[PDB]
Amino acid sequence: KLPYPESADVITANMLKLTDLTPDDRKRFLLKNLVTHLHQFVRETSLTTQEWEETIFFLTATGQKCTPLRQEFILLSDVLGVSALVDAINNPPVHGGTESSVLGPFYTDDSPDLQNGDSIASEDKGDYMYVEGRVLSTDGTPVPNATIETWETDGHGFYDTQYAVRDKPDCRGRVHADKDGHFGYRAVVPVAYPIPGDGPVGNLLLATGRHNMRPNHLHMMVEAPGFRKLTSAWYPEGDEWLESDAVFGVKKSLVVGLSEVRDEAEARKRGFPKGGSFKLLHRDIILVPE
Amino acid sequence: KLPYPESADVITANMLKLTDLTPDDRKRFLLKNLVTHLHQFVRETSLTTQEWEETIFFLTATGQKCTPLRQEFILLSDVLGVSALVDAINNPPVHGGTESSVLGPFYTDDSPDLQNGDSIASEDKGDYMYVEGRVLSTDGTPVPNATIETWETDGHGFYDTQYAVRDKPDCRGRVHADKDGHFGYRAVVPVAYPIPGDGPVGNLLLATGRHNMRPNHLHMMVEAPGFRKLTSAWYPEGDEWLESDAVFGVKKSLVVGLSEVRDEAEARKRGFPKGGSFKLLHRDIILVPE
Ligand SMILES: CCCCCCCCCCCCCCCCCCCC(=O)O[C@H](COC(=O)CCCCCCCCCCCCCC)COP(=O)(O)OCCN
Ligand SMILES: CCCCCCCCCCCCCCCCCCCC(=O)O[C@H](COC(=O)CCCCCCCCCCCCCC)COP(=O)(O)OCCN
Ligand SMILES: [Fe+3]
Ligand SMILES: [Fe+3]
Repeated sequence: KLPYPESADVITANMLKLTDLTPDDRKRFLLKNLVTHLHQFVRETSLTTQEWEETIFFLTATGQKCTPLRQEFILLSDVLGVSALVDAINNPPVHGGTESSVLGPFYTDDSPDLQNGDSIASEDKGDYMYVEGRVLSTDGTPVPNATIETWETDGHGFYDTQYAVRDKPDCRGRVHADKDGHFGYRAVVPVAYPIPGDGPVGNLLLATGRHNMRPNHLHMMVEAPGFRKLTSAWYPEGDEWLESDAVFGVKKSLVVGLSEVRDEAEARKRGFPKGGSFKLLHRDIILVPE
Repeated sequence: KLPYPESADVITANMLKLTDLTPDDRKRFLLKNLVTHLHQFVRETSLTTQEWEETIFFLTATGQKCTPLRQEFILLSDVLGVSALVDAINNPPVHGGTESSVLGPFYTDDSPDLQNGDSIASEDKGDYMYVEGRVLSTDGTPVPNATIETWETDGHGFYDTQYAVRDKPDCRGRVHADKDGHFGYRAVVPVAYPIPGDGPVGNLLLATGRHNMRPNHLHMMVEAPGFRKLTSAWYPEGDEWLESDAVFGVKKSLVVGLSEVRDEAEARKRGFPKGGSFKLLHRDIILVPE
């Protein structure tokens, strides 16, 4: 069969020939493209032995930084624009549906199940925010059996997993919308968010002259039987980082207003225990039938 | 700063513009080439959300499989031909030295320091082999203060790094050559080597219809003051896998003969405890001046 891999040209030709053995058509195509690009990158850059070693070390450290609650490989994808590119290709603003946005590294399915009026945030975790809307079809009809996975930074600038003690989740939950599609829950106003700088991605951003900021945002991931899954986020207006999100997640249609309500009776009705005032985020979620 | 990342074209243009912030000129060039290739790969393949997820999972698992005894990221580089391509670019044969070959995943930082006539292998680790030669410059000058880091599979087809109990290293050592460049040590005859399939790389080889075999080989990593470090391997002739090395390491100039020697006096002189026959591998190492 194949000649000894004596030269760069032969190494590439041999590896490309071996792609033929991949049985699955799609995986074969992906592998052909991967080899082509990997080999071109190495040849075009004349990657040094030391640069290769450093790359091995970085990728290893990236994987080793990952836990069930912090995905450093997602974060790497995010800061290099891969995550946003995949999102744009896969979820084109195609029907009248709420637009898609990046997941990011801090999603977990270890979040509490909640009914409407419950809170995703413990007390003393930031300025009160109430989030509400209806889950609707593009035809305007209510969507039953919808669940909203939602998560955010606390008002102090940290996701729950970035603290040393996590005895329970915080500033996240799985909210079950009602039969008429209505959802409503307590939360806190999210703050401009500095991406964690204590792993390989932080080092990459420093070495490449990048800031590490995301604008304020609230993740919204919605599923319902009969509808396409939406992964998205709302971005409160007026944040100085909206036009320079480090992970390219902001879209104009996902920028939202917050309205302040200073009515102690209303705050208590909504379940806020320390009363006073809250900011209101009212926005429907529009899903596309499957 | 930049327009909202609303489309795939804008995402890529924004990321490429941000590469300009990288201060180091070489790192800037590498990042720009990396972004270009990553983005092109995603667009050319229309990579799906699920395929992205699966890739994140694979890369994470690969990093988490890595230890001081097993470099799964090196193995991944190896099976995709990247390692061999880097080897060829960085040690072009025109310089006149011994050719490079793949490091592989089983180099360790704990090999014993040894002197000429010592063994890298405990008893009952395979058939006896003696390795010898002289370290020379391309210009002919003998090289003082050279060390030969050498490692190989045991005669059952496993590196010490694969053992559940590894109280000491085995079938590896750092042999200090003499002032005149001469080295000599006892070893075992290397056997055809099956790459362990219990990590991500094994799954990748299965999914892509590949075998997991390397021909018999003895790693040789030679360092000396005033010379370029050589990372190479000798490949005994006659092995059925030489023509289909899974990691593209074999080069005709690195294929060696082994002499069968039945000479009891010589066997004892060379330090073989049981005497009897041994295979002799005699090959000089030619290093390139800095
Ligand atoms: C098939 C499509 C593409 C194929 C062709 C391209 C692939 C080649 C693979 C990468 C090869 C070299 C990468 C170029 C490095 C440029 C980085 C310049 C800045 C710099 O040196 O930063 C340091 C090293 O970072 C680094 O070494 C960062 C490495 C980044 C690799 C990212 C690979 C893509 C993965 C992203 C996720 C995508 C998954 C879904 C596709 C930061 O570190 P330090 O030196 O300060 O500290 C020590 C480690 N902690
Ligand atoms: C440095 C760049 C880092 C990111 C890569 C840039 C481009 C992104 C590529 C994404 C798409 C992958 C393209 C090929 C398709 C996969 C191969 C087909 C076979 C297949 O699906 O294999 C499964 C998944 O493998 C896989 O998912 C294999 C992914 C391999 C990508 C590695 C690229 C880096 C090469 C290493 C070089 C080191 C740095 C030096 C420059 C085997 O797995 P399974 O399905 O059994 O279960 C795995 C969980 N364990
Ligand atoms: Fe977030
Ligand atoms: Fe080996």
